[PDB]
Amino acid sequence: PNFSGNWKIIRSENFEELLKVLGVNVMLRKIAVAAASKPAVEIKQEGDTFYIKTSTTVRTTEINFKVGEEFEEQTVDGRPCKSLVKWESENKMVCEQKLLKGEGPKTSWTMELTNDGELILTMTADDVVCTRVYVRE
Repeated sequence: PNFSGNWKIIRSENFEELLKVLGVNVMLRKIAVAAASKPAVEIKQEGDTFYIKTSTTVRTTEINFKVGEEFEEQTVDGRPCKSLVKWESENKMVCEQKLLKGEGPKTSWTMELTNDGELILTMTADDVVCTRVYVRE
């Protein structure tokens, strides 16, 4: 199971709602969801080592990690957090994250490939799930 390649989103569910669970700048959502409606994921995998760039218009973030080694990043609302990636199976990984300094809803993100060659990326902030589906472009 190799996740590397250029991915294009073809499906998306419960995203603006997930945002409310965090209480994001309501008004910007239209403008932001308009850019975030087309987030292009670029992945480079080399064993347990991953390079993931998530770009949209006006925004570009990159993360680098190795399965099992903690690293810091940011929650969907911009809060810094320490994260740890574990393998569920050979094609599904799960990231558990915890806020560095502060308090808020418990978050995480899973990532998996299907036999069909689709990248399913879900994000669950507490009990609210947000699913995005990608396809190798």
